[PDB]
Amino acid sequence: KGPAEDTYSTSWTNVNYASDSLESHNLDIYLPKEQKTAYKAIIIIYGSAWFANNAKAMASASIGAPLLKAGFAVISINHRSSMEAIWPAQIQDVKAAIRYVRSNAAKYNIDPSFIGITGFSSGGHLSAFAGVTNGVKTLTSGDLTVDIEGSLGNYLSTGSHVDAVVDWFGPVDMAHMSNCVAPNDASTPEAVLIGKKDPREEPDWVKLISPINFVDKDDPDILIIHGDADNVVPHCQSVNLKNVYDNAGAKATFISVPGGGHGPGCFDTQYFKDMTDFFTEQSTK
Ligand SMILES: *S(=O)(=O)c1ccc(CCN)cc1
Repeated sequence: KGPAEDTYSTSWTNVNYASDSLESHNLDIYLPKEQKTAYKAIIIIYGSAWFANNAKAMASASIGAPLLKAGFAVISINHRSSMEAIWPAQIQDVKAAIRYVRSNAAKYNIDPSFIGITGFSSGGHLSAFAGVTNGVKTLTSGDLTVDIEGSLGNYLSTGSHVDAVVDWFGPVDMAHMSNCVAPNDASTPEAVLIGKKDPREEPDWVKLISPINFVDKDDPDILIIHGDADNVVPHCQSVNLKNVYDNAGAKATFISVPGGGHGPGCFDTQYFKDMTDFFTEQSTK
């Protein structure tokens, strides 16, 4: 459970970041084995089609070790299930976790001058969504307004911005999920996220769950990694995100994994190195 014991010198597990009693608002913190005065931080988020509220250990086991070996503190967070709270609960959870880490950095030997964020599938969606809403309190489409920043926890005065994003095959363009050209029907995970409505009938909801719509020239840099044989979230999603970053004047690096699946082929030394090199380069810029 979690990252290999020899990858970290210090661990805090099941730290609640929302000042409540919900496991969906817990996180785990790991500091690298290589001891140092303070550590730049990476927040990681599991994928689960937004359904899981307790899988932070899976994320740590999946991509925690390379980050620790690269010298970063790793914070793996839970978020609430789409089945217990609809959008924007999940991004409000992420924002609250970010505020908790930034505010409490000193207590955990964390250097708050760099906080990156990364996740796979729905965790990549949440990571990208944080990276397109630095400094953004609310978003509106038509008559619908969602509170992105939220009011969860006891660190509301702390900033919730992230400095860099790594998006592992995240669903980010739900207007173009079905056959890469249309919204999915009410049977699908994004339908649950928006309250079990039919995405094909809810253009405002679909816009407000899709971070591709809010990319701006001033966004933090992003690294996008997607397998060209992903049979769960289509490659077109990351192609589209890169095109939007390119056309918005923002900075995106897109790495396509040949033969890569929804994880398989992607979680290997080469692309872990791409992620840790990216975060390391960003940590200095
Ligand atoms: S990812 O594994 O978290 C993921 C998988 C499947 C979906 C459904 C999109 N129609 C979303 C995210």
